[PDB]
Amino acid sequence: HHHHHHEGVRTMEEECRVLSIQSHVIRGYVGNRAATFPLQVLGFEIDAVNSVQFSNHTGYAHWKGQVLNSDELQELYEGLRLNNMNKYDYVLTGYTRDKSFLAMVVDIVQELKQQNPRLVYVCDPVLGDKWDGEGSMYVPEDLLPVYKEKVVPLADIITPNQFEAELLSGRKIHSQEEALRVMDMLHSMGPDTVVITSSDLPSPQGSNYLIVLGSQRRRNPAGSVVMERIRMDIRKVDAVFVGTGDLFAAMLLAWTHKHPNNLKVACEKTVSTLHHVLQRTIQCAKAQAGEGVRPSPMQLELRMVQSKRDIEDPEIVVQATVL
Amino acid sequence: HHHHHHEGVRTMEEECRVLSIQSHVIRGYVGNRAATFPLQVLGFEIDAVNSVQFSNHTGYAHWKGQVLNSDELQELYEGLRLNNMNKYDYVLTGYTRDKSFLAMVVDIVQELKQQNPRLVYVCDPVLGDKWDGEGSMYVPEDLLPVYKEKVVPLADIITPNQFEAELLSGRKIHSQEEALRVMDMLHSMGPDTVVITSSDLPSPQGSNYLIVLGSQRRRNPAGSVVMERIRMDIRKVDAVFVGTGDLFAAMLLAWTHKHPNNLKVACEKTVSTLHHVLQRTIQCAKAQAGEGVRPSPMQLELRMVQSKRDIEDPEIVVQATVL
Repeated sequence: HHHHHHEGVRTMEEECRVLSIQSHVIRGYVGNRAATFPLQVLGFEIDAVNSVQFSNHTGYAHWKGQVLNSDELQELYEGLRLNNMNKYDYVLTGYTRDKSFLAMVVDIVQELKQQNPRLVYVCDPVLGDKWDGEGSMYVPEDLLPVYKEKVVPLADIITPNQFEAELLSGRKIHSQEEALRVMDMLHSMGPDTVVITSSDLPSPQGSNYLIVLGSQRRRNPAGSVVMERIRMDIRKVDAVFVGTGDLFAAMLLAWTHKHPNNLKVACEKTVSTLHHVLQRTIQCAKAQAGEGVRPSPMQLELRMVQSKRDIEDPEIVVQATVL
Repeated sequence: HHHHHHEGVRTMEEECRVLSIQSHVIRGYVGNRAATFPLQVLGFEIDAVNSVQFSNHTGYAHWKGQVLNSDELQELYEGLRLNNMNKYDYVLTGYTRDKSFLAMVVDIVQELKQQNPRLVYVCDPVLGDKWDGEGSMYVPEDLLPVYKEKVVPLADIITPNQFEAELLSGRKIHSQEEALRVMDMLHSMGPDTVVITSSDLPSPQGSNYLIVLGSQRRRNPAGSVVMERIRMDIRKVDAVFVGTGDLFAAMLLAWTHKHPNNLKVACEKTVSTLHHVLQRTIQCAKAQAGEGVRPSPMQLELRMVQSKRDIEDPEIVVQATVL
């Protein structure tokens, strides 16, 4: 009787409120631009709170705009508290330069979590990474002291990359047997799901064929804790991409929310989704500028719209191994 | 050759870019939050300058946020130019309440056109409505002289509710046919494509149906203003909806693009879309509140995400009538 299944259309499903306090640009896709469409095309009731609003990202030679301040995001957040619209399922965080905006973000994550003990604060540390081998931070020299004790302790999910992963532990990674150790070192700070978005640790398939690894505990079982882990390698989509960071944690949110406590398929639909993007991204970068040389930011921007088709459900292009 | 067609995974499908300058909200869907999503799902690359970042729409007892402004808008545009990327296709505007700001829109829409031979400014003359009998405006005096003498002259697709047309001309609408006389003064000055999305002209039929008067007037071979006239009945709705005009223009612009000089399925696909979306934002509103109780300021937030597919393929529940 497939006839009472259609009046289901009339039902109240779930509203998965996602407070995503990130940046917004006019042209291009970084931060919140990058985090919404996907999360929306995936049924999430996501709310965007601009941190900035630059004409474009800071990856081009120029940019102009404004930077929302702590005092502003404070008013911004109360307005909600007033008409009582301050209650989320997931608070999503990312790249942030100023320290006061970071403490404020916390407070909001903090109260939201005192207004809702159930909140899932998917947190992605704005620390920095490595370009010509050596590694540098990409923010003020005292953002870590904040990320260390008031952010990560509050977060339920983090997506460090090697350089940052290390910084949120105090040790350092030289092998595969340490990015799991340092991952053990981060839950003690709080995150119960830890992934190391990028690194340098080799793999049975080359340096080009880069890695991804992660761990997820839950001492929820009657007695003690249980802990599952995975890892995976992915050819290096050579081309240089910016926004990808922001999108990762988003899709690593959706798929996470949508599936059981198994980073495996969760992480597979996720790290895969980046592929059905980037491919269709690199491909066009060359579709126009002089049939004889490497592209530019604008000739390289994330072809995000076009990926709707794919976003709604990816064709797994990479497999993972269980541990 | 059913395999040389799947190839075309490389074919470049150009940027039907867009530059919507409307409002943004950290909850709810209105302005760019109701306008954005859909055009993005339709391969349109909407970019959202956000004239305002409020926590929520102005129907709530409270609402706080920060307003963009003259120079603050001017700079967003200045950046976009330093990367010599100002080249666009459309410009979608709406409820603006600052002449100083609007004149910035128009000044901006200028270099944008001297640049492109076939742009398409789609302006929504947000000025006012009608309570139970008479009319009236919710925008300061400053602005009416400007849309008259400034904006409309550059518009190309305007969507005046009946009043705004009357208020845009100072020419009350008598017989529906007079509406077709005002429209041509409107046509006369810019809009080669007026769409009186809303009006009061009694449909010969019923007494709860929106009359929408469309008019796309451009030419064939020689200098001959072929005109396309239209009307279609609209069962109305049961509540204080928001973002509809924004959702309406957002998509009038949409369809009017795959079917240029075929305004018929233009005001066609659009309309059934407010339909499906409204009857669903309300279909469930039926249960989201009390069993026999009225929807609140937030429960009545349009449901844009949960209408994803609807947006791609609007079953046209309303057939156009030429005149």
